[PDB]
Order: sequence, then C-alpha cells, then structure tokens
Amino acid sequence: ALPQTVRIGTDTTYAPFSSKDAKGEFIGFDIDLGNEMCKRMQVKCTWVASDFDALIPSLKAKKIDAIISSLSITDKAQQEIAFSDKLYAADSRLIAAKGSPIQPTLESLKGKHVGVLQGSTQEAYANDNWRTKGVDVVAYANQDLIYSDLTAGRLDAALQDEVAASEGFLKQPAGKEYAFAGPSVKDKKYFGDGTGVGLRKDDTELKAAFDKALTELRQDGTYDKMAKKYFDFNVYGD
Ligand SMILES: N[C@@H](Cc1c[nH]c[nH+]1)C(=O)O
Repeated sequence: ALPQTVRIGTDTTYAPFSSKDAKGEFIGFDIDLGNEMCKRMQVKCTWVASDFDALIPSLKAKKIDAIISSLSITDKAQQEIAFSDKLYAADSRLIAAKGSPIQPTLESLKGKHVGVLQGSTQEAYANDNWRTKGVDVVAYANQDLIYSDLTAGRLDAALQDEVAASEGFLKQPAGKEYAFAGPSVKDKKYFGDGTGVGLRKDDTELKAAFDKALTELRQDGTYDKMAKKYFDFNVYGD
C-alpha cells in the first residue's frame, strides 16, 4: 500500500537543512532525516528539487508524495495538507548589516527593502503586516537570491527561519558582516509549531509510517547524532 518509491520534494536553497554540495547531491538535516526515515520505513525514496512555492502544488498534483523542506506546521497549511509529527522547531528572525539599527517593526522598516521567500510563512507575515503599510517587501523564488541581493546592498533586511540564517549564512564567509536584527519574531498564527513532513490528507498510511520512523530514530538517539553534525543546541525544541 505504501509506494515502493516515495517521492520527496525539497527546496535545496535552505542550508543547513536542504542544499546541494559541489557535485549536486542533496545535503543537510532535512535530507538526513528523510533518508533515515525512509530506511526505517523500508521504502526507496527519490528526492525532487523544487522552488518552495511549487511544493504544495506538486504534492496536491501527485508529482511528489511528500515534502521535507523546513515546512512549518501551521493552521493555514493544514487546511490543504497533512503533516507528520514535528521534525524540529523553527523560529523566524530578521537579518541585516552588522551595526544596523533595524528592528522587526513597522516604524523601523517603513521604506526599507525587505526580502522574503515566495510562498513562505515569512512572506505571509511580511505581506500582511509590513507590505500593506509601506514596507517594500520583496518576494524571491529562492533563499539564495535573497542572501545575494542582501550582500549586494539591494536589500536592507531579510526575514527567514532563524537557524537557516544563522548556520546557512551568518556563520559563513558570505555573512560575516551581517547579524540578526532584533529578537525572534514570535507570532503563533503565522509561523506554526515546528516543521514536519507535508503529505496529502488522504495518505494516512504514509503519515503513520513516517511518524513511526520518526519516533524510533528519536528514541534510539539517532536524531541527536544526526543533529550534532549541524547544531550545538537543541534544534528539536520542546
Ligand atoms: N518554515 C517556513 C519558512 C521556510 C521556507 N523554506 C523553508 N522554510 C515555512 O514553512 O514557510
């Protein structure tokens, strides 16, 4: 009943969770989690690269069978799809040039150019709260474009998952002159409760299989071993 091949869509521009190494192989914590779960589910899995905003449509169209792409578990998303249990926690946070006075507030951001990933919870938040009120919110096909436009000085700030910005950019050579601008942006309704495997609502069996795999690799400590490759903190949360 489970497919012998589970097709998993991911947006490979979100290090350290999902990206590509120099020879084009998919790498990162999402990939590690996905591969470990598939192993324990005893299914073959095929990774499929996609822009983030195409993931849920591809899933609904059955071009893929699952999404592992730091996809936040939100009220809004669950109207369209189902989710596995939580894979890890994910807060949102602004980044900007080091020394910048920028804060995640309308007062600070009005007339500023702020980059967000198209289709993301950050785009939802920024469009509702900031774009309406005169912040130049700029939506991008992928997160790599955002970092590029930031370093080029075309953007004043960018909003994205906190850990991705930190491990994927700030702690990298390209992000040396950048820092977080203000604390995490906390908003329960927009940003959801951690990330999970996104699935078609009727695929209850595939969800059960992922959930079971996830519980097992967390219990035996495999989760923590894989996570320590990327993180010196508790990425899972509570
Ligand atoms: N986790 C957020 C932001 C994100 C973009 N890509 C991966 N994560 C979301 O689900 O929209």
